Amino acid sequence: TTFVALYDYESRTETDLSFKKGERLQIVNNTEGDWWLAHSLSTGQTGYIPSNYVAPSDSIQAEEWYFGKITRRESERLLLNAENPRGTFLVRESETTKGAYCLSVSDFDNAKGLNVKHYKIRKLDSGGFYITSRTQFNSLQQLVAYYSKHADGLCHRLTTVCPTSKPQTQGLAKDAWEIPRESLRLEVKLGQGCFGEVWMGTWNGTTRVAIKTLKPGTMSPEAFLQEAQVMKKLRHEKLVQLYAVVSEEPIYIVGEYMSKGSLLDFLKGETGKYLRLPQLVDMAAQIASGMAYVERMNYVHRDLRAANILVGENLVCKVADFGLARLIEDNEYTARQGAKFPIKWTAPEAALYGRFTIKSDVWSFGILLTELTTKGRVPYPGMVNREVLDQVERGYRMPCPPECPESLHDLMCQCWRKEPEERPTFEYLQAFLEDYFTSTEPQYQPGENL
Ligand SMILES: O=P(O)(O)OP(=O)(O)OC[C@H]1O[C@@H](n2cnc3c(NCc4ccccc4)ncnc32)[C@H](O)[C@@H]1O
Repeated sequence: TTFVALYDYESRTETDLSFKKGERLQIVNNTEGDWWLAHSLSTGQTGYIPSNYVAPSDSIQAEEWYFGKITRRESERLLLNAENPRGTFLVRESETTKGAYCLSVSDFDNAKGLNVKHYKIRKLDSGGFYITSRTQFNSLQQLVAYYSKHADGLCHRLTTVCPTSKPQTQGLAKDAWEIPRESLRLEVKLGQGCFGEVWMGTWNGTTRVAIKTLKPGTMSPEAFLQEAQVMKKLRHEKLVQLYAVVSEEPIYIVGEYMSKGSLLDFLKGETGKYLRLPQLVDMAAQIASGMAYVERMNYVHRDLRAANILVGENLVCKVADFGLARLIEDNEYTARQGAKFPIKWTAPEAALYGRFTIKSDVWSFGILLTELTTKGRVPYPGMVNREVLDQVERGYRMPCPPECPESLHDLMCQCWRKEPEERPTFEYLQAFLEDYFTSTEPQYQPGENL
């Protein structure tokens, strides 16, 4: 019945409970969602703890080299990290077959370079596990530990577990949502948006958080609080998580600190100098993927653009500032006008009829796509805002960009089809981008290579 600490965890409040990886915890009250009241067996202290920080004793989730339900694409992301010596591996669930697992390993080919081989693990009726018929085990752990000593036909011996970062605790603490202003100390100014400022800071003198400040009058607090309610329900691997908020003006928005900055910025300068088509595409698919969930959630971003796409380690992309624009009270902006409204990204029907839907966002993504293929080049190069709606209204569209493959320009076009619902879905854009270069995310090794 005991739980085991997958990671360490510092005490943030007067009411939570610190611990070390490996530390056993009695889950003495599971009657919550993201924070469990627990009691430490070693120390014996009692307090709240972040659920995604533990797993059951003897469970598979207890295993540090088990990644759960991650996509092959994602793990490959992780594994391919340069610092990872050959043989860095992980064990996740196969998506192709329900129940089966997959052992992914980094390898190096003198003639192919670094890469990751995948080996499906089949579990027999018996209950056995095995990659190859001539060697099965009773637990993934016996399998793993085995290949940890002997390669045995695998592309290489499983040297090192795949290193990952402490994950995000949903929220700063239990019930924590509308936190006192004084609990945030703004440290570093990170950017100056049109309606506010964004700072790297600390909540309760322990946590690394990102805070957004909004100039007063910007938006109705009550409305904000209401919208925040909705936002707060959107959890996605490719969406910048929301943590807590300061409702009274100057309203504050406290979320995940993304080191690598805005994808726009990053796209230009040296950061995006050795950026190749294959990497750009990936960023796009990550974005699609995020937008895909907004779509399934039946939500609307209303301000999608490179500038609202943040970067993370391993070239990870997360969508930000979703919603907020719909709360902007600035007159001109409400009328989709003025020097502060991102018109060049706005779908016509949205500029003209304020009809903001997912389909308008698909338009936006289209533009964003060109940003990707042109190192953050402001779109509609030869047009000042004022004449853009006009032009696009009449059917004008940015031609295929320099060095952008036509297929991507055609994607773009599909995103700009005058008819909102002729424009493709994110679920689609996600699939399309996810397999450009003859790689449908399939192909696992056979068995004994030797
Ligand atoms: O809308 P624009 O003007 O592009 O500018 P902002 O609304 O400030 O957002 C993007 C700019 O601010 C910085 N920035 C924004 N967010 C972050 C961030 N974490 C996400 C987050 C922060 C605050 C509240 C919830 C989530 N980590 C690091 N830098 C960030 C960027 O460098 C960019 O210049």
